[PDB]
Amino acid sequence: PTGKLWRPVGTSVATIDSLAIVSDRFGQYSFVNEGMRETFSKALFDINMWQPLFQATKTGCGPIVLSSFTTTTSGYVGATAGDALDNPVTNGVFISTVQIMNLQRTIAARMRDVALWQKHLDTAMTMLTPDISAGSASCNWKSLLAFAKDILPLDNLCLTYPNEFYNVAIHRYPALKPGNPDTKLPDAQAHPLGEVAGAFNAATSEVGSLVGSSSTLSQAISTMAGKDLDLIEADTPLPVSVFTPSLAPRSYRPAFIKPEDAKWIAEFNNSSLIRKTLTYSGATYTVQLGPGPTRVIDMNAMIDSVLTLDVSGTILPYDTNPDLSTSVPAFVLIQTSVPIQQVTTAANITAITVVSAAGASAINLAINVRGQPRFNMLHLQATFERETITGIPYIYGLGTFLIPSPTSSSNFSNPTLMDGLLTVTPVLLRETTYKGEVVDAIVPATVMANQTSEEVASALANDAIVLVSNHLNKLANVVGDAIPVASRTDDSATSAIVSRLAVQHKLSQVGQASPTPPDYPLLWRRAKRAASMFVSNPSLALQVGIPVLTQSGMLSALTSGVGTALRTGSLGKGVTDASEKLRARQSLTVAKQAFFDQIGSLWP
Amino acid sequence: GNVQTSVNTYNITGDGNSFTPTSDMTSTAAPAIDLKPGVLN
Ligand SMILES: *C(=O)CCCCCCCCCCCCC
Repeated sequence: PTGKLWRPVGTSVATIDSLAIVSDRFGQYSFVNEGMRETFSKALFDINMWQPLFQATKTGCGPIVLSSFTTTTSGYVGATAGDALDNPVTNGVFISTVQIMNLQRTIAARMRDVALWQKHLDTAMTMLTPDISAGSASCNWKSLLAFAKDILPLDNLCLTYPNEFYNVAIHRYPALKPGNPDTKLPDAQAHPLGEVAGAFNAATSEVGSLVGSSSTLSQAISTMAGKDLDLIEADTPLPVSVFTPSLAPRSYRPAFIKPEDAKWIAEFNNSSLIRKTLTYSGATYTVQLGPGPTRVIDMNAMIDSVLTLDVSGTILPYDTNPDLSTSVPAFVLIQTSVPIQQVTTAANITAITVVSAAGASAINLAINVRGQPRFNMLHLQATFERETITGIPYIYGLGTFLIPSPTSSSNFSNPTLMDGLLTVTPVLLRETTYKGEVVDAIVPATVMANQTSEEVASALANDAIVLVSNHLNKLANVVGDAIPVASRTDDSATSAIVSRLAVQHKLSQVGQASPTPPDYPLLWRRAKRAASMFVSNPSLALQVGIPVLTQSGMLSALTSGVGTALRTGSLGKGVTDASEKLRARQSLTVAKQAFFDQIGSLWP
Repeated sequence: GNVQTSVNTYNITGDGNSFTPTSDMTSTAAPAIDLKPGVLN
């Protein structure tokens, strides 16, 4: 049973309506199921432990028995009259609301009390590493004590109550074994209150540490089910939400990104220059679109973000072409009639809006750093919005210069300030971008081995690629973490892949002389580096031309392997290299024993 | 370390005590008590 206890308000006959939460002057009795007593007992148990320090310091008020907050009522206990009717409990143990209040504020008040002392006990305890993980190692008690008698700073609490803290301590450190009163010798065994827990944390030499290897697994299992690593290369529309894209604002360096390497950025590849004009704040400036191609951020295929083009440390040659100086650098949109990459001359450019200029010309924004005047780090920045560009077939964001007077000097300059580190930040997660279009769902499998070397590094913050990369990255840490894809152990991961290579290379051999019986020693090893190359750089699985990894099978395969692989690790997964791991722990205890030996001499 | 006597069953400077870690019993109280909503009830 569970929930609050109910009782037949109509008396005797208890039906699915003659019940009612048995409330009263104390609040409502909620049932205390077996396991929920484990907690409140485990919590109180950790407080009772500090008994010797509560009396010493006259705080506290006696040991806290959980049997002081409960009661022994009886009735039907459920979550609702209907279902509570199927849990007739007699003399169960319930805790009334007003009690659920004290057991709370008591464990809270006492928790402070101890939390404090417990902190002093520690700066003194750990102040001599009472924990080794291979074999033993003593340190003659006299010295030890006479030593901490020093180190411990005058405001601890282990100097005001030595054997009032010691008695608390003995129950937390199975290192300190108190000398028995009637034989005046230790005990071999150490009996700290955490008897079992402390036994099951020792780094057992057979397998690393059960508490470790156990969690590193349940931890990975969490992720595997959580983010949705499963279904990682699913071939079908998936809401961007399914990718929980967060804290995702990637930055670049356009005016370098080739147009074909990333759809969201077209260029004005035209013969001559395209000097246009525009009255901005009265003054008339001339946008240039200089000698080179001047790659500009396209506006369509640009998920309403927060574009913030930073222009700093980048050269600013106002020294040579004086034409450049005087011009306030500024991010400006450019609506063109004919599609760009077909826009020849000025009459082609519909209009030009200065979405964000920089007050003060190019001769105050400068700063000489050895001849080559740089740009005082400043951030121009628009706030592009999907629909503010409705209809408008062609429009481009360009972080240019806005020259107040074009001249012969700036005839080979080309004032694109795009060489600066631009940082787009998708401000509306629901919508992603792929191959130049804005969508609401991705098709994972499509984005695999479909980008090129740099059609990946040139991805646009929160676009399929960047999403089908953030995803693999989780799955990449589950294998990297739990599975042993980094040793000659032909693990579950590199194993799922090997079975694909076989089934694959086996049918490609079917029909024709079949002169080559499948290899296997070579297949195991080829798939080992395939699974390994993945854990290594999760990204690669997106680039066209990557051995194994990019065939449709793998990944879809890998994950579902790694999947079941985590759901069976056992507990002693740590047996892997638990030999050198062990031998390394003995190595430490031998060096730490060496320490105790000095504590033992210096302070005799 | 001044002698106490009864407050607690053990004297610190008491006869034949012994600091001596054993890789076998890693000292530990109770920190990870579960209280999260679903798990506490
Ligand atoms: C008398 O108090 C002399 C000092 C000896 C003990 C003071 C505290 C240092 C040793 C701690 C023992 C309890 C757990 C560390």
